[PDB]
Amino acid sequence: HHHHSSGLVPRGSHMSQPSILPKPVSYTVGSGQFVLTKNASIFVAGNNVGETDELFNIGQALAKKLNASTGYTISVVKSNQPTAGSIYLTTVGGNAALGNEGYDLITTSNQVTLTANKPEGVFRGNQTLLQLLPAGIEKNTVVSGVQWVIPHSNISDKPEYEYRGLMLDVARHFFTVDEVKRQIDLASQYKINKFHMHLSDDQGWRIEIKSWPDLIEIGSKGQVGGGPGGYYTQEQFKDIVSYAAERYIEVIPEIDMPGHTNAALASYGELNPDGKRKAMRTDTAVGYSTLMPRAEITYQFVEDVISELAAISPSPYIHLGGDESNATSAADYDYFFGRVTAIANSYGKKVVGWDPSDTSSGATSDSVLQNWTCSASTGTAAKAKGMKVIVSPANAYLDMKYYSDSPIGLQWRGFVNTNRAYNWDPTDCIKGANIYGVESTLWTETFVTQDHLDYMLYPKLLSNAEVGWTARGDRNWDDFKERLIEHTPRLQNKGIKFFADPIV
Ligand SMILES: CC(=O)N[C@H]1CN[C@H](CO)[C@@H](O)[C@@H]1O
Repeated sequence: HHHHSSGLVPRGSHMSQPSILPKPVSYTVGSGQFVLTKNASIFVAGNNVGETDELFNIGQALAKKLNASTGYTISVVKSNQPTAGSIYLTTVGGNAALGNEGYDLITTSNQVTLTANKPEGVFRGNQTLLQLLPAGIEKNTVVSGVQWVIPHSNISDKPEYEYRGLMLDVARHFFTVDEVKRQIDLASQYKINKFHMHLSDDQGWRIEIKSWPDLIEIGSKGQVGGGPGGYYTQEQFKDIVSYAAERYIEVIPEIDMPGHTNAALASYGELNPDGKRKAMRTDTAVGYSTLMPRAEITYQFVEDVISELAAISPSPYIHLGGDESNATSAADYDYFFGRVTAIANSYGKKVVGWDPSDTSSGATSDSVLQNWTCSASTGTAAKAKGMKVIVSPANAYLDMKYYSDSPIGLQWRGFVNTNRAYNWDPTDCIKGANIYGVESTLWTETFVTQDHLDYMLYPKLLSNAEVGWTARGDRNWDDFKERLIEHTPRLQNKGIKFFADPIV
């Protein structure tokens, strides 16, 4: 048999017809079609009144999206007696084998029925439902001249990995609450279920800490390239968490330590050996900053930050970073990371950290390794300790240029086009581990505007999203590429300023 890899498309990027991404476990089409009309209602029914109330909220979220493009005023009804022309969302009789996020979605001429085990699975299934309707449905304004049809069809679905995440770096360049909510919303449509906020680095500190107010008054006032920076108040952070929760997305906040800490060091002189504030940094250098690993003030600082952040962050996890601590000795790093893990645990939070944080003698089997290095030896400690691993290989570093000539992006992991972002498996990155899942990382050294974020995340994130959701055996670039071409109008309709990748 003959095989080949993909080259660029001759003559440039290519960028009744559902466009489901990520690819579901099964999808069949039959004769006939459902028509969504102005008289449609969404019916919801759970196993008890509390569950029905949760489904009702999901129902309203769906109604809002459908109403924006159809111009209809679809409303939601708590009833298990859907009428012809209805969408029906239920958790009664879910197939347990599909787990918390899985669902069946069956469309007949008279009814759309989504059957899940949990409300979460109804929400994920609703992302597929939107992709079954014609392109145009994802517009934010009313679309005329499109019949709102869904083919008779049968879908069953569940994720391969539990953790399918996106990290946004808001330290290198700041992004507004609205901008962050938008990226969370867009990602949710592709079944991304985790959002990691990189809230602090050398160039800025982005979260209000009431006990150390100069973290904002001094530490938030810049970014890479000398823009004004910005920050989130605790109320704003809680708002982001709530917005994510409506999409069944867990928010994991990161305070990077002991490295990548210049903004803290520029805010409080007492965090430095000479007692003087560091000058703020607006360059892109890394590795030079460190907290004082053998001073008690360091641990008081970390405890105050963790106390305040834990109080406003419902996720059981806090990310404490641990990358590029090149101004911290191996011995001091081991000690520091163990000490801060104990603090986090005392506030009821489990610790996530970048490699090599798993090597800390203070780690527990409840700590999580975010494996970014993905070398043969990375996560040896994590594996021995039974720690879950989140993988972020080069293929998930979405801030890499698509190509040599990309106008934005970095290139220290090489180039990552839409094909490279697809053609990998988490088991490539680390062997013999408990792989919790995947996280796409969008560092922002070179991204200033929302358009920059869109360009780099779309279509790259779609590739990563499918790697997290769809089983390896059902992933195939030639298949995905053609599906992505079909999906393009939907990206346009969402107002995503995507890159028309010439490999698609
Ligand atoms: C975990 C991680 O990726 N840390 C840094 C790696 N080096 C990159 C280029 O300097 C930085 O963007 C990341 O912050």
